[PDB]
Amino acid sequence: AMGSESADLRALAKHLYDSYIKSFPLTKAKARAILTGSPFVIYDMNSLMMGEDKIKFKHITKEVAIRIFQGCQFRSVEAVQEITEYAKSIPGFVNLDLNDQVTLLKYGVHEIIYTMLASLMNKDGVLISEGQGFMTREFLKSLRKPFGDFMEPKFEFAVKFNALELDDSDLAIFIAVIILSGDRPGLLNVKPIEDIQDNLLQALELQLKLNHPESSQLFAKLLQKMTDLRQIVTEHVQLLQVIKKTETHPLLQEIYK
Amino acid sequence: ESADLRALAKHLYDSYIKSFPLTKAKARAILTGKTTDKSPFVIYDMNSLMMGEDKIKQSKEVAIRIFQGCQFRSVEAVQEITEYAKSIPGFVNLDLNDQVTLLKYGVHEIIYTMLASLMNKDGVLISEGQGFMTREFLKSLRKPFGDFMEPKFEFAVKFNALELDDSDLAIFIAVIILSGDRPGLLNVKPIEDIQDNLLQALELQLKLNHPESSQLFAKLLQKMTDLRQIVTEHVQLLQVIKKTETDMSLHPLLQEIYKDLY
Ligand SMILES: CCc1ccc(CCOc2ccc(C[C@@H]3SC(=O)NC3=O)cc2)nc1
Repeated sequence: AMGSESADLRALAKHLYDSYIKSFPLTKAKARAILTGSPFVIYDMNSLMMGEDKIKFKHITKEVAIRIFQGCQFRSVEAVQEITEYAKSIPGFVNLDLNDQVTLLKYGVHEIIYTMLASLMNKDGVLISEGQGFMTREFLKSLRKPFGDFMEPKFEFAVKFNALELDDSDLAIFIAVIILSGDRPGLLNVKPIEDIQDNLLQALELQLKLNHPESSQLFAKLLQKMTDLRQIVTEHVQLLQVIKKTETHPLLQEIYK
Repeated sequence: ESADLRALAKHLYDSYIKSFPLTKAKARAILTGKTTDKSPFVIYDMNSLMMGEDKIKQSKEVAIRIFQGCQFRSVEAVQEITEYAKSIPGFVNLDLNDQVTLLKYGVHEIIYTMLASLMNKDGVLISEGQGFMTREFLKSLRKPFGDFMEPKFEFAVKFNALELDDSDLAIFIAVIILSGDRPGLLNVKPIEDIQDNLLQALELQLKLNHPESSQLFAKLLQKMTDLRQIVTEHVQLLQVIKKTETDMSLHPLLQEIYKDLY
């Protein structure tokens, strides 16, 4: 029995890494290799126009700021399905009450999207179209109000988050901790979700201790980032309030809400 | 790959349960009175219709009010079906125009597939299982509405004879959505490749769940011919209705679906 707890936690961590690799083809490791230095760079309106020829976008059915926002929504819809697939491989998740599964995902996917978005970001821009393109932070910032300000807070979060230097094996456990959050509103069976999250937290803590021995209290630091993810999501939900009440297919509208 | 196809089948069943509150299993339980709950209210004539509208809980003429009730149920189903479609692996990665086309052309085929789950040869469950409207009452409605539901009943009787359950239907409805022959599709092969995988998953599901049912896979695919004819004939009936009725306020969602459809 000596060492068996450790071994079980490392086995869970490896299981989550392996499934994360299957659910998310464009890993942080691959993204960082692209970002450090080939993708087509969109750095202004003109290069965005030629970018449309070099890259086949799937969301084009208008004004440039609106098309970019719709492109981001298309990608987020794809990410919801990748995250839902990944969640099925979190031990315990599929055996939960079906309604609680839906609830956990409804509230979890946005926090996860912005966590994983940081893997594709550096301080100067973001990979798009599976690494085929790179859009500068400055170009996004330049878009007309209120679209100039919709990606900037995500960049702010990502620069700080990426300074933790987490890798894919760390993130796989962290995103599972996020999904198994017992405090989402409307959950029927809270105790089993907390039990699963307890074991995931143990696994995350041991993973960070072994992978980042030089990083004092990285576990605590990473848990604290949950306050900023929740801030980012809340703030982002408010901005989606504006866009639907100041800006402007019926099936298309259905696909997304 | 066997385990991949079983994992696909289980994923679709789960998302089907998440997306469709009134399953065939529940519809069947109500139809045969097997669990708790009080029997549904039976509407078999004009007097029982009048009272059913009082107990079960805005045109004035009866045939139009029933037709509009069917339209409202359809809008609801479209919302459930589109929610389901997003869960089909690969669907949301398609060109967005093709996503819209697949839903435009698939949604009624699925509506009539799942309508069969609420039908027997004598009538159809309505209002979330709180009512049961008889087939003979529906056939009594004035022209051209006495012919509205009858072809759907003819389909349901033949389709229900296949004895599918919800786990079978979840894969079947995904096969319907991922049809590469819809008019106006831009990227056909990505859709066909997905449907190919769904067809492999459906074939294995039928062989495991229905080992004694010879050629059930083929017989189920043959019902796709019958579903297409129900939809195209329903569009025909809509053209007759346009000529026989005064204003028909059609829900805008149905307006877009029907726009330039057959
Ligand atoms: C209380 C009136 C009533 C309530 C629901 C049903 C059962 C539903 O049968 C249906 C029949 C047709 C549809 C398709 C509807 S009707 C139409 O023109 N377009 C549609 O999408 C959808 C459901 N029967 C009678």
